[PDB]
Amino acid sequence: ENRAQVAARQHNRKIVEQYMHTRGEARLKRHLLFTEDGVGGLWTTDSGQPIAIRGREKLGEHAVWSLQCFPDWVWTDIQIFETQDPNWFWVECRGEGAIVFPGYPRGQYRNHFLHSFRFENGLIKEQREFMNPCEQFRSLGIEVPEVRRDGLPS
Amino acid sequence: NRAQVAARQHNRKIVEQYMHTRGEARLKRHLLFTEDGVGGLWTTDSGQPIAIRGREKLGEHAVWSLQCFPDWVWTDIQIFETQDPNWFWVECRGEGAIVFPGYPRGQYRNHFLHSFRFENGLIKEQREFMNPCEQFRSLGIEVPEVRRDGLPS
Ligand SMILES: CC(C)c1cccc(C(=O)c2c(-c3ccc(O)cc3)sc3cc(O)ccc23)c1
Repeated sequence: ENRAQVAARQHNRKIVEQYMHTRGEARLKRHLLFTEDGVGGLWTTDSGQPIAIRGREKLGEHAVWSLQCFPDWVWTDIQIFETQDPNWFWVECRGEGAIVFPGYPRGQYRNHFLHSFRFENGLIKEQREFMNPCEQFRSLGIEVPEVRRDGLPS
Repeated sequence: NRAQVAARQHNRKIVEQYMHTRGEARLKRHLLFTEDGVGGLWTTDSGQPIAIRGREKLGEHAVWSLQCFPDWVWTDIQIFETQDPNWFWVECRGEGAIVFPGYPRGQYRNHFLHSFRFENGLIKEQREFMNPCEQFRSLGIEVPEVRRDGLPS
């Protein structure tokens, strides 16, 4: 039981590393790090509902859009956290690059990310991205809501 | 290695204590921190953390916290140990009334990630990450809609 958990964690960590270092045209094949039914996407959206991309096929299709709209994206300051679950990892990192959304001026997008990676039989079953949507608003020139702080201790 | 398994199990108990601190006990949650410990919210409208530095300042802030989030509870608490015996992550939900100065009383629910870093068996740094748009909604603040034209479905 202990030897099986150690084996899984060691392999899964390599996948997380590979995912976090996937850039450029290699992003078009990042979906191959997922199970056939694997899920990825963005869990912190302005609507409050995740943008959940379900299945390898849809993940591969999403990658075309991702490379179009974030053409030079890099993850930086990557800190990988193993957990007591050999099939569950967290990653804290930064991300930055151009944001190219039709209808908006080209922007420079920087954000602070937490990634959740859950594994099944050596591949990613569920990837979830958590960031601050306000920094994406900023990158697109969208006015950011403000919480008035006058009444708050400072 | 012995210090490590022991530090981790000790710190896990602190994380459990923190996440289950409710009601008037929130007035003493700051005692779980180092004297110079930091706690705060890392996901805000400014893009910068709003942090409270110092155990005693954290205790003073608890008064405001109990006023503005009077019935707050963390639920669906998932505690993650890591390879660093002094670093924990928690995934959870949180909800309760929100009574924010200058805004109508509301109900606030969010999804949270907490980071806990330990020093000498007390919390040196607590950081919470959530989606600020859900807090905006709870306060009646309009949230803009990002158009992702062509996003595959
Ligand atoms: C002070 C930090 C640690 C904190 C703790 C709990 C809730 C909040 C919070 O809810 C927000 C603000 C705030 C600032 C100073 C205070 O003394 C009390 C609260 S300002 C703000 C702006 C946002 O966009 C989202 C949340 C908050 C902060």
